[PDB]
Amino acid sequence: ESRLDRILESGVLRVATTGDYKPFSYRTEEGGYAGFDVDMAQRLAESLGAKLVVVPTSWPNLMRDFADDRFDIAMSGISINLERQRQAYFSIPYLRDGKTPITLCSEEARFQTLEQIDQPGVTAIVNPGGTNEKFARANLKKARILVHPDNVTIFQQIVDGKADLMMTDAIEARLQSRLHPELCAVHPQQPFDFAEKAYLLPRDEAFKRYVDQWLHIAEQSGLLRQRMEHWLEYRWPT
Amino acid sequence: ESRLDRILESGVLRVATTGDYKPFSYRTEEGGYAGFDVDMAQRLAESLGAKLVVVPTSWPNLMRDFADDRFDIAMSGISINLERQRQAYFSIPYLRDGKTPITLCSEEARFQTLEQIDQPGVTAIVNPGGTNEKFARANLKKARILVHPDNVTIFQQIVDGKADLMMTDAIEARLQSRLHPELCAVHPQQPFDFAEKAYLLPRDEAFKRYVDQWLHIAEQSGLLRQRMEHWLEYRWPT
Amino acid sequence: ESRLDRILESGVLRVATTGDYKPFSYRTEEGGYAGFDVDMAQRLAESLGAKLVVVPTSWPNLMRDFADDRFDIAMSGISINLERQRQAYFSIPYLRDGKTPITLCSEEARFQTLEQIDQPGVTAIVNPGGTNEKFARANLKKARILVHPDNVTIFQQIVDGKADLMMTDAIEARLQSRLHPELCAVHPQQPFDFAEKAYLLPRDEAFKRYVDQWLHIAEQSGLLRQRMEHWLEYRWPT
Repeated sequence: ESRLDRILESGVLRVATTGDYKPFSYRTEEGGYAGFDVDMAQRLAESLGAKLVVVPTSWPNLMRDFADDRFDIAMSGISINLERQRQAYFSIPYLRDGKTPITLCSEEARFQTLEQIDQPGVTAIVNPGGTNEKFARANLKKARILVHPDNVTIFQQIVDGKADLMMTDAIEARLQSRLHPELCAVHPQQPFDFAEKAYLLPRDEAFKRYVDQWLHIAEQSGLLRQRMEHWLEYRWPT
Repeated sequence: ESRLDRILESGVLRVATTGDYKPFSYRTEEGGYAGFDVDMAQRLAESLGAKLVVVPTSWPNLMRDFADDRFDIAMSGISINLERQRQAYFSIPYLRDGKTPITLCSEEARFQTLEQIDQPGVTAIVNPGGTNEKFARANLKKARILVHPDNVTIFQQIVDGKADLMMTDAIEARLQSRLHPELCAVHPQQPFDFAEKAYLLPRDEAFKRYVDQWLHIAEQSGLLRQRMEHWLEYRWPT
Repeated sequence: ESRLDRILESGVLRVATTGDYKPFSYRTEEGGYAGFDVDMAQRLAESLGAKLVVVPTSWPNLMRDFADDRFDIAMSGISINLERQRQAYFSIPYLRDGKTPITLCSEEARFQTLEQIDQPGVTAIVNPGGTNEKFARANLKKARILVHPDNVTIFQQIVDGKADLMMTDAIEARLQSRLHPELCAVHPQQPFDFAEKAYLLPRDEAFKRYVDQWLHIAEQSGLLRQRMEHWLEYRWPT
């Protein structure tokens, strides 16, 4: 009665992914998938003699989808947080990060501190339902919060002047500062908070143990560092 | 069927504490509580949307109280040891330490090594029922062992000459060398053994996972280092 | 319903060991046992107030013996791998290592890389049923693979010219380069892969927790580093 045994008997691993967060997970117009976490899902599946079955989900529906048992694991640039820990498990962490501003490079100097960001005529854009929204709501008393449903296009909103900044994971701020030359990542090396990425798991001890063992070896063998570099350098569209 | 779910449905977290071990836990004459671990309990409770309910316990009764399910977690400068691990779980560790002497500063040079401590006319004082007593009994063949029930006043016994030394956690030896100017901590940086402080938990996987996740973030965010400093500098009475 | 409780009620710990892998586990002609992991088993048993009961097993039968519940733990220079993780748990790791060549010192320079090893007239010897065999089969397309059932005598096969090399854990390559002066360990410091040694455990959470707690203290107290040195320097026969 571990889903580790179910997966091993099945030969199927159901991996949920949002498809909306480069460099971790991106759903093409074709209807396939790329990125570091999709790449890693194929690896986890293989290690189990299993076929990778990609289950679409979204930031707003992640925990509903989780509660409903639509998937065995979620692999999608997911931050660890305690709200999520209330219901699910996380794997050991594969990345350390934190929220930081991305804004027009000209504006950069305005938005160094949350003191400067949280002001009556400032508009911070966020995608709904995840840690970006949570951070914005927890920390902005005075700035307006513009909820934009499509995270793939959220950075174009900043370019197009529809909002002054977004606070998002610094890895996403660094990459999008490359995909949209107008945008700058603000002190990505000194984020406003601490958070880790990990894989979202059922409350299942044996399956967490297997996943963590697989991830620890991927990490210590350097295979993890190398696939991330590959996906950071990859030719993402905009 | 995790007590994580019970606590979340309840809105109550029952935290056991001894109230007798500054800087971790101190029960006032009023009948309230202070210290690093009480401070941390409030934090754990909050993170869970729960009310902190402080359950009194003592070193002699800790494991009896634990077996009886009087509390959800114990947070009280508790050392990890295998005897305790027989019945309970521990969280990940928040402090590394070890047993070391505290004695009259004049006597300091007599009591550097266990060779010197363990002698026919030496009296080592300990509080009963915990790792201090266990260490003393495990390691003294020749010194007398004076069991003093009130750990709040045990250091005054050394000042008052009722015993020659105590071997206790070096963090408690450093602080009490400050609260009682007559006492010196002996090589606190080189303890006689290795031990960690952690929180005492039921055999409940999901609740340990939540607690460890919360503690790891408290630690990596530096919030842990900062509350300890605050409680080390606090104006404890004697 | 943890085997931690069964062992504590019993006063018995059943430890499986192969007896065929110095410096971890060696079964004498008398029919007793030596090595680092046997030494550690006595320690684990003691910590539990239990008697050590040594259960013989072998690389080919390890997982069959495990599935049949012939033992509570296996302690025998066992590598972590995911195949094994499918069915069992591992403790936290006590050693980091990797596969590397051991060959006649004269030949050393031929067998630096797997490019050089995997050639039509090369014969790599392995013992059956474990990670050495798995590695050899996974990585040799062109070299022949000679399966030798007795790991105690496998290194003498290289001395006797019956095979050109073995790829085995670098700790075993370093020690056998000492026991058989004709053999050299090839870049033991740069193995061909990454692997850890750990103890093989039932899917039992409370018992893993106890074991890991015991091992973490053995490690952090330096007791682990010191017993390994002792068994590396020990006067093994050949």
